[PDB]
Amino acid sequence: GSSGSSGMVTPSLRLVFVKGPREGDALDYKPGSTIRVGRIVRGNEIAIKDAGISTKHLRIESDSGNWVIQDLGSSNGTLLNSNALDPETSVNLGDGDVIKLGEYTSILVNFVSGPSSG
Repeated sequence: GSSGSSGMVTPSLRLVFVKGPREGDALDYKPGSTIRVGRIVRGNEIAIKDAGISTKHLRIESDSGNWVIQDLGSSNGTLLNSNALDPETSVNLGDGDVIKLGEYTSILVNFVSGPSSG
């Protein structure tokens, strides 16, 4: 069964589409949930039809109690705020991190901690 409360220290990953074809969209996921961002929905948490994005562009994952991004050697390269990510390198996501992938697709990283305010 198991039915309690439990206190999470990992903030939810909220990908806000600041730019791209989805510009104006936003998603939310739980901590420890890999978010494979690609072009085709097929086997992917998020799919963007910006062309610049490939089926298996990159994948998003967490590390224990943090968020990290990894560029699956995409055909172009991923940008973070103002730095090109690497395939053989993993960076830790933050609060207000802009992910510029594809051609003109930007994703904002927002850490949602707690129930929707209101």
